[PDB]
Amino acid sequence: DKKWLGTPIEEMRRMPRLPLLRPSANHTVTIRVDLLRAGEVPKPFPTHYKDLWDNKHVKMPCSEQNLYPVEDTAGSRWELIQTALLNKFTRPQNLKDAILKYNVAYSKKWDFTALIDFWDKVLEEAEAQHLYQSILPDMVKIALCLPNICTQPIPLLAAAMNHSITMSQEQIASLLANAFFCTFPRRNAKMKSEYSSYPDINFNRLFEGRSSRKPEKLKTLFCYFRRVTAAAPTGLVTFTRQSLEDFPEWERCEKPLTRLHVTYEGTIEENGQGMLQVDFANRFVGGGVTSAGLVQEEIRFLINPELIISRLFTEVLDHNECLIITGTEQYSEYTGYAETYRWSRSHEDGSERDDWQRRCTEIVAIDALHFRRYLDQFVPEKMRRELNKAYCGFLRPGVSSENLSAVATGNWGCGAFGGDARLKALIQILAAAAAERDVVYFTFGDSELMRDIYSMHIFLTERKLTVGDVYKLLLRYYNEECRNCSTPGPDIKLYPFIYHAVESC
Ligand SMILES: Cn1c(=O)c2cc(S(O)(O)NC3(C)CC3)ccc2n(Cc2ccccc2)c1=O
Repeated sequence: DKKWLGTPIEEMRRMPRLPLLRPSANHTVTIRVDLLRAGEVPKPFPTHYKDLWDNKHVKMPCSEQNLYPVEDTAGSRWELIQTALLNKFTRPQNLKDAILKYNVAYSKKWDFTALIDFWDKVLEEAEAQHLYQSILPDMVKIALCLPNICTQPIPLLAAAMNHSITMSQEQIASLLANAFFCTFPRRNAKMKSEYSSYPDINFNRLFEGRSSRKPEKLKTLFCYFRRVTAAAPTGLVTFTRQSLEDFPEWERCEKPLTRLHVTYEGTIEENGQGMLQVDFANRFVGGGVTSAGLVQEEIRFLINPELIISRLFTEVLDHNECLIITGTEQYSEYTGYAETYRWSRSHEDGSERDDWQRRCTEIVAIDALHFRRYLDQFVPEKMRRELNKAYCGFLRPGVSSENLSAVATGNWGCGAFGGDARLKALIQILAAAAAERDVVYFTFGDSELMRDIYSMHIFLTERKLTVGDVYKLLLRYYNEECRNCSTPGPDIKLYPFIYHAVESC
């Protein structure tokens, strides 16, 4: 009853040399490299706050251009924020009233039910006592410190750009304390066109309704804010936007298949340590992390909070793009999934740091397609799309095959998205092969799926079929079993078709 199949996970390339970290035309470094030292909290670069208020950068809450209308007169919104947050919250309403002081237009649109219910109905007296007395004051302190922490203008990783932003974990915490307190200007109204192609950053939507899940999301987030406020994080984090111009001619790809480890046990974060961990992403990175959504992406964004900050500068992902986040830390341990997600305990991430003091953790955000009808996923353009999506996230332009760790993946785009597990598994296997990387596949309790993926991989490997040879079989399946197939389910399935087409040849 073998719990895993293929190449042993111990033989799979696990990570971690690095070229000198320096700013460049396509790389933003917001800290002092010369002073970057292990165990030492990074010093921000520049020394004095530098402001930018343009269509190309983040509009900081502390900017001198961040103003609000007054009865005449244009007051400073950052002064309002300070005056608002420097009061003693001793009841949930105190915090609601503080957020709404500098967010007037939303005083009747923003619901604070989940925030009230967590403080008054979920938390115990002593727990709530630790909230209004210790965590929250300490959160306000790191938020208000923003001009001293984030001195350099942060660029927006806009669509088409191949750019990276290396910044300290301390800088990310000051930034996320501002998102909790809903301080980022020009990211609130659903009718603006300035940030409509960007995901929600301010945490307002986390405070609405009566979902049993929001207290759990809040417990997760407060565990993070408690950690970072208690002890300043010492490491760094890199956010790369990778856009590809030239994609492979799939039908004529001579590359063979790589190695595979396939299991119905384990997780991406635990068993995929030192591997390229795949995030089953939403085109707007992080999905509904700051609202109702609570699946694969949201859970990760909750357990690894420095992922939430990508939402501040990552423009909606177009088909040829992916987001690579390196150096994020895990602050929480969890139980369950979706409607049964529970915050377990505090986790102490024991990962090593690289020459750029980044935790040896690499995550790729790759968005899958949302199939309107189930048969649409076998349509050539749509299989070519997913293959280009995965290839992008897997490809490392300018890196040697031997120095690339395995891909830790699973059922990507399968739930409310409708993806065929068996097709997606082949697309990922073909993407990884084209980008010379082995595959570590988690089937999440599905024992059957694991046997099926293993068998297909072994069948293709032995009969020695190329990426082109396999891709041509997927084009045959659409033609023979989908092109004029009216019924919602085709007569014959994909893997039986693959065994048939090859054996009979
Ligand atoms: C669809 N689906 C997943 O995609 C899944 C993915 C992960 S993970 O990507 O390893 N880890 C996380 C959520 C990134 C941090 C962990 C649990 C998962 N589960 C729950 C489950 C696991 C085992 C048996 C029964 C249910 C699930 O249903």
